[PDB]
Amino acid sequence: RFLKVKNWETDVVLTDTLHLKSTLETGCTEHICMGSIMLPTKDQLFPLAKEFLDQYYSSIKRFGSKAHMDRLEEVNKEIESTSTYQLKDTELIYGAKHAWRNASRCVGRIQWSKLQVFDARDCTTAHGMFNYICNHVKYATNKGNLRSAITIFPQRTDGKHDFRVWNSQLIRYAGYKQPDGSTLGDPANVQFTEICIQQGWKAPRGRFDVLPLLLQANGNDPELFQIPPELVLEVPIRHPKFDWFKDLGLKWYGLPAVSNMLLEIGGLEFSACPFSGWYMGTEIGVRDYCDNSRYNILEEVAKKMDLDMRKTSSLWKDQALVEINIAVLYSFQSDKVTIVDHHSATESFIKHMENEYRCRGGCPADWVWIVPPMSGSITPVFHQEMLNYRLTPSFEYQPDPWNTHVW
Amino acid sequence: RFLKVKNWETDVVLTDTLHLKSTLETGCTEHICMGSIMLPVATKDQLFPLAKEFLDQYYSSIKRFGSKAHMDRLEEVNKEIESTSTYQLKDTELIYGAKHAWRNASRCVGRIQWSKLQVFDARDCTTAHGMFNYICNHVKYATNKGNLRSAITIFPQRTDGKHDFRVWNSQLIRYAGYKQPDGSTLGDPANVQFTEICIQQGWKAPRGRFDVLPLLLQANGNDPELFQIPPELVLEVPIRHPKFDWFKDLGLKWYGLPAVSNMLLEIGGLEFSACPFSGWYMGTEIGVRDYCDNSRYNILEEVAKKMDLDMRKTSSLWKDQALVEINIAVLYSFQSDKVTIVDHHSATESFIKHMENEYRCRGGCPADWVWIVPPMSGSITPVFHQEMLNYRLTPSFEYQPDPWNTHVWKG
Ligand code: HEM
Ligand code: HEM
Ligand SMILES: Cc1cc(N)nc(C[C@H]2CNC[C@H]2NCCNCCc2cccc(F)c2)c1
Ligand SMILES: Cc1cc(N)nc(C[C@H]2CNC[C@H]2NCCNCCc2cccc(F)c2)c1
Ligand SMILES: C[C@H](O)[C@H](O)[C@H]1CNc2nc(N)[nH]c(=O)c2N1
Ligand SMILES: C[C@H](O)[C@H](O)[C@H]1CNc2nc(N)[nH]c(=O)c2N1
Ligand SMILES: [Zn+2]
Repeated sequence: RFLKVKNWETDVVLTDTLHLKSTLETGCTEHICMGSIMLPTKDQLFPLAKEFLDQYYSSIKRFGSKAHMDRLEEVNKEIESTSTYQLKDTELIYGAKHAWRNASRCVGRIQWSKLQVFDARDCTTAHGMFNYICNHVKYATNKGNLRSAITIFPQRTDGKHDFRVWNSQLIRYAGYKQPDGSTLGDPANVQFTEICIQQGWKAPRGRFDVLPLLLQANGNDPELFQIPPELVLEVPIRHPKFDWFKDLGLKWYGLPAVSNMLLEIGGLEFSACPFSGWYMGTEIGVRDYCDNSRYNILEEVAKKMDLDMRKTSSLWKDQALVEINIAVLYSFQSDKVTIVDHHSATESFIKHMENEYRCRGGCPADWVWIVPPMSGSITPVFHQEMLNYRLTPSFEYQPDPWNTHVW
Repeated sequence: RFLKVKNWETDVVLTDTLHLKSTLETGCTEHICMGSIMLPVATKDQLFPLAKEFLDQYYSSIKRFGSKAHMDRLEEVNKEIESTSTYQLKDTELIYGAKHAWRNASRCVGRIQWSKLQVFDARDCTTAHGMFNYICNHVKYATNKGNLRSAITIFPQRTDGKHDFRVWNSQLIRYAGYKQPDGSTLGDPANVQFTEICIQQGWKAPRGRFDVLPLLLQANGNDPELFQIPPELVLEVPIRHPKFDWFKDLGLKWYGLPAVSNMLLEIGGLEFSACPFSGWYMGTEIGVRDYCDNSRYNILEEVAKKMDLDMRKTSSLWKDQALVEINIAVLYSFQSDKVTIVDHHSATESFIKHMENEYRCRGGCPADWVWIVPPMSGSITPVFHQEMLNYRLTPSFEYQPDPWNTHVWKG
């Protein structure tokens, strides 16, 4: 029932009671741990709705009140009638903030309550989506003073009238397969980039081409739109010490904005719910730039640094990795674009965990994702035991739309 | 039931069936994952089934399943259990068992080497002096003047739980730690408690930063006894840096032989409470964990100062910069002194090959991602990108309570 988590650096021990309220399954069993696997009706809806409303009314200290019982009856009647129901604005904002709060893979949750929620449930077309999204982009960017935001499009109905953003993130760089056999730009987006060209996009065919938005309203064919360049804040990447760094031709965008996930609140499913915060430096510097299957710039940078690249044991990869990540953080800070380093972000997360344990009885956290992809053990989260479990409201994965869509 | 694991860098997909053989529990449930939790007498009743399952495994491995030799062995063990409440492993079974415990060790990234283990049978040992002699021989053999060889020494099994053989040291070779009145620590802070016990037992401590601890050895449930490992047997490496001449002036050194001595080895239901085993180091164990953990030697600030890094803000990544330099130094020093060491790039690449092999020949490879991924530069190693499945197979190495917490003092 009660579970302890220990921090092996500080000896601080926390007691988790919040897991007892978990409703979805983890993928693990008593016999096998799947902790490192990336992807591990009318009748159905009323318990889900009831569970959520009870959470909500409890949160505002009105559990079992007249408003509470009356809301539960109103929702019951609407489900009995229409097969679905509608969230109040207050419930929608609560549900969104809590889906972020419950995101066990998110290191930046100390910020969970500050989310700006844009209600786009009145949207009907792809042009309308484009408009909402441009507005979200400009608001969240805030000329470099980034603010966290989510834009919420209409909920799933029969599932043949889905709102979807086909992009994985709102702002990403194109990837093209070449005659040469190699890849120009971002290789993760090769497939998406070719679907855009298939739909009519005139590709500039460069290394950092901001992809068009491809938007699907109400189950219809998706439509292409170019985001106004003045709305896409980009940072040229230079190094505080290495003059040649600027010459590598590197840049990245300021706004990380996940657009392919599903928001689940009280059994209602929001299949188009792009949300954005700001970067931790390592996402760009370690993952985007240095993954083998991404921009893979490690070979080139070590070359400019004149490191000994003959044997892995000179740690040439590791040395270059650090310089690159210094060059991401310096550039963003010099341009006054919000960014956090992995040391600061993980320190905040430990503080957040402590807050959540004392105020809420726990914090679901996925160690495999929380610990940064560089310098793991010099960050405090490495030494922190974490319990992973699934609470709702939640953000969930969903299949890529190009496999699902019926034209 | 067939489970798939994908490598997200290479798209290679593997299929696990071996998990079906797993008996024991992980600590996770359908509703909670405890994958990051560090630590999530036996009767005749329970013993024969454990023995049978082990001997079935063993006889399958040698292609003699269902043979007369197989059947006679099951009979002889069954008879021995009913007669004596326990049984004795044959030498061949003990070797197979110890190698498989290593093969099954899901937290170990060095398992490509599993079949080359040298097994020393010390089941005829009766005294702590006898333990000391066996351990010296293990250390000399494993050390091999810098050309390290994997080894394990196996002392007599648990009987009634009152006559346990134990090595009180967590590793055969480690450095003392001393808490000073001002609250600072001299030497290795991980070993403060153990060092205090040693001193209480009568060890005369030189009270320096790298004092090799004495062995504290318990035979047959008796009170443990102190022994000094002969210093000529303890290979040590002074740490210097290929480019930074001042690095040597930090006065750092480390020992060559990593030798875990506080784990329990389980084979066919038998429990070997003293089974010290050794391999050789991956650099990050020393350079990242031993030197840079805040609760260990904690040398980051001092190195960063000597490097004249900007230490006023974390986002200069001064900690990360110093970290890499320290780890270059550890690898360079070991290689220069011709002492076996593996870097985290090479060890992780070898682990992926081993894992692919194991899935194909064995139907799986239990692996604990949290432990396998190195503590620096995670995602530039191929293991970061490899999905893994963690489950518990026997034979196995298990943790056991520290002996000072459980021992009954005879005085
Ligand atoms: C404000 C600053 C934020 C920071 C620094 C931050 C940081 C991160 C990081 C480092 C990850 C790991 C993702 C990866 O490695 O690809 C992550 C994942 C995640 N974040 Fe946060 N985040 C922030 C804001 C948000 C917001 C506003 C939301 C939702 C409203 C959110 C929801 C999530 C979710 C659902 C994941 C898991 C995504 C997945 O499984 O791929 N984050 N975040
Ligand atoms: C041959 C070279 C070897 C290498 C490079 C190696 C590497 C490692 C590493 C890096 C770890 C994680 C240790 C930590 O972070 O504390 C580990 C753990 C482990 N290794 Fe290996 N190892 C080797 C040999 C062996 C041998 C010979 C055995 C026993 C026969 C063994 C059994 C284990 C076990 C049981 C663990 C888990 C320890 C724990 O949970 O505390 N290893 N090894
Ligand atoms: C909101 C927010 C803020 C922030 N700093 N960072 C983020 C993650 C974004 C940006 N940088 C990486 C990207 N990550 C989001 C997408 N992750 C998918 C990983 C994946 C792939 C395939 C199968 C799976 F099961 C899972 C979001
Ligand atoms: C045999 C071998 C080879 C090798 N390269 N490396 C090793 C690990 C040794 C050496 N370098 C670290 C040390 N690690 C072994 C002891 N670690 C126990 C951690 C622990 C703490 C508390 C609760 C737990 F459940 C677990 C062994
Ligand atoms: C196989 C493994 O689960 C996968 O590589 C994970 C590991 N940890 C991660 N951690 C974060 N933050 N982001 C990721 O994409 C991943 N990938
Ligand atoms: C809390 C967490 O599980 C703990 O710090 C683990 C993380 N991974 C590790 N990995 C290895 N190899 N060794 C360790 O001691 C640890 N510590
Ligand atoms: Zn698990």
